[PDB]
This record gives sequence, structure tokens and C-alpha cells, in this order.
Amino acid sequence: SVGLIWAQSTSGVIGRDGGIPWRLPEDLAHFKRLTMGHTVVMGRRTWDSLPAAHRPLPGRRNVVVTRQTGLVAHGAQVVGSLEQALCPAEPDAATWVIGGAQIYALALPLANRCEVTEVDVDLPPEDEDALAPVLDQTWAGTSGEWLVSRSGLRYRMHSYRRL
Ligand SMILES: NC(=O)c1ccc[n+]([C@@H]2O[C@H](COP(=O)([O-])OP(=O)(O)OC[C@H]3O[C@@H](n4cnc5c(N)ncnc54)[C@H](OP(=O)(O)O)[C@@H]3O)[C@@H](O)[C@H]2O)c1
Ligand SMILES: CCc1nc(N)nc(N)c1OCCCOc1cccc(CCC(=O)O)c1
Ligand SMILES: [Cl-]
Repeated sequence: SVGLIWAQSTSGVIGRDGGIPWRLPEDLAHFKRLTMGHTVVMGRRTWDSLPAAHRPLPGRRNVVVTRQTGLVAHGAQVVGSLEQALCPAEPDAATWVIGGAQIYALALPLANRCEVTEVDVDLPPEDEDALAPVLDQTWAGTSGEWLVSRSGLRYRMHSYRRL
């Protein structure tokens, strides 16, 4: 079972300028709760985007997908394709693909679950933005209530499963 987890603005933006263009502590807490103890698979750009105290993400098996031969990622396992990341020598009951846009597009056909945070922040897309995948009719989901963060942003969590 492979799941995707991401946070997006309502407009679909997930990344800008090498980072995430809002601050939402409640989403980071949700991400920690869903992923702790499990495998997290990410593209190399997302690995390079992690803040220092989160590189590697503590308490998870970190896997980094790159085409670079010989890349060392201290605290993570380096693999050469998403398929390799999903064929571990040591199986894990739960594997989460945690971004970014390039890796989500490769992972979506292989996944059966998506956990999405929607953030009500106005971000007209800009040309180098990383965008969320769009879930088609093969997916169905459920939505939590709109909540207000302690920092003031409206947000809500959606849970999708493959039909
Ligand atoms: N809001 C969220 O939930 C969320 C989550 C994660 C990331 N983000 C944001 O998203 C952005 C990063 O996303 P991104 O789309 O630019 O990059 P990405 O998907 O994280 O990483 C892209 C890299 O993955 C490797 N890769 C891609 N396709 C591959 C393939 N077929 N085989 C092997 N390796 C492959 C390449 O690494 P090499 O160049 O090393 O070969 C490529 O440069 C950042 O802004 C980050 O902050 C947001
Ligand atoms: C929490 C974002 C997130 N949220 C969900 N729901 N799914 C994800 N895959 C997801 O990204 C996980 C990879 C990035 O991890 C961190 C971890 C800690 C602090 C930051 C700040 C980024 C900034 O402020 O630029 C980023
Ligand atoms: Cl974390």
C-alpha cells in the first residue's frame, strides 16, 4: 500500500522558490502524525528543501529518488527510480510518497490513498511553481470540516482512496 500526502493551496500550488509558500503548523503536525514510524519517499529536490532539523525526517525511514549516480544523502537511502523506492529490501507496512510535484506524478498510478491538506491562501500561480496532482474519477474521497489555524489560515484535510 502506497499513499501520497501533500498540502496545497486551493489553487493547487505545493511549492515555490525551493520551499512551501505558506506556514501552517497544523499541517506539519498532521504530516508528523500520519508518517511517524513509516517510510517516506521523496524526490531529491524535496530532500534538499527540508529544513535542517528535518533532514532527515526524524523517526521515519527516508528514501530519496535521484538520477545522480553516487549521491549520498546522510540519514536517508538513495535510490534511482520511484519503482526502486517501492521495492525495498526490507518491506514496510506503510509507505508514503511525500513529494514533490515530479515524484507525485510518477507515484499516482501506483498509489491507493491520498491524504491532502487544502490551504485557503491566495497564491496566483507563478511560472516555476510546483503543482499538486489532480485526482480524476478513479479516486473518491471524504473531506474534514474547514478549520482555522492558530496562525489564521483556513484549512481542511481530505482523504482519498482509489475506487
Ligand atoms: N506542499 C507540499 O506538500 C510539498 C511536499 C513536498 C515538496 N514540496 C515542494 O515541492 C518542490 C519540490 O518539488 P519538485 O517537483 O521541484 O521536485 P521533486 O519531485 O521533489 O524532485 C525532483 C527530482 O527527483 C528526481 N527524479 C525525478 N524523476 C525521476 C526519475 N524518473 N528517476 C529518478 N529520479 C527522478 C530528480 O533528482 P536529480 O535532479 O537529483 O536527478 C529530480 O530533479 C519544493 O518547492 C518543495 O518545497 C511541497
Ligand atoms: C509539512 C509539509 C507537508 N505537508 C503535507 N501534508 N504533506 C507533505 N508531503 C508535506 O511536505 C513534507 C516535506 C517538507 O517537510 C517539511 C517539514 C517541516 C517543515 C517544512 C517547512 C517548509 C517551508 O516552510 O518552506 C517542510
Ligand atoms: Cl517532521
